[PDB]
Amino acid sequence: AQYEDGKQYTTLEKPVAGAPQVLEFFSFFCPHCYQFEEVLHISDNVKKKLPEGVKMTKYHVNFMGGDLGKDLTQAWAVAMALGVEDKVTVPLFEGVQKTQTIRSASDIRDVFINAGIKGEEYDAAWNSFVVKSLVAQQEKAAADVQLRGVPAMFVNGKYQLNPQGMDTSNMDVFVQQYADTVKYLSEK
Repeated sequence: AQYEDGKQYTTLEKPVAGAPQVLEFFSFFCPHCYQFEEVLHISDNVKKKLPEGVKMTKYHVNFMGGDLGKDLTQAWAVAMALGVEDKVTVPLFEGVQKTQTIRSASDIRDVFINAGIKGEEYDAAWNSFVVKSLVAQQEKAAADVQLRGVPAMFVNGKYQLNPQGMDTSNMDVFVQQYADTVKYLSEK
């Protein structure tokens, strides 16, 4: 077939029931994740080819970057709670991987302040139980699928994208293959 298990995707031998339709995991410490956001814009190109009524979820993981890794997962929960993902994603990536200006929870916080989230609003969210459950959700979702590497995308809790098995001579062609694969898996 043109789309083969083991080639553009793999199948979870333990499917996850009730999983989000399209579920992406990343880390601000993850070098390919940086590429996926800044250069390839994977999330955006997938969403452009996804059907109607299919929701997109993106979660941070703890297993890279020790204590700061966990701070970032909590910060990502704040971003989701306040709906400011699109305002903080790039500066967080660049602060961790490019400029090396993110070394502490306070430095993460600076990114939100500079993006225009008010200090009181960030701190309140940071300490909120709404954010605590959002952190729990991120951890559970990763735990549900044995996650030990990022970037990772899962479709309907059944299929895991396998970018290794796609052409990468051309960045644009790679992205369309990835996106077209998500859409194929989505219509499975």
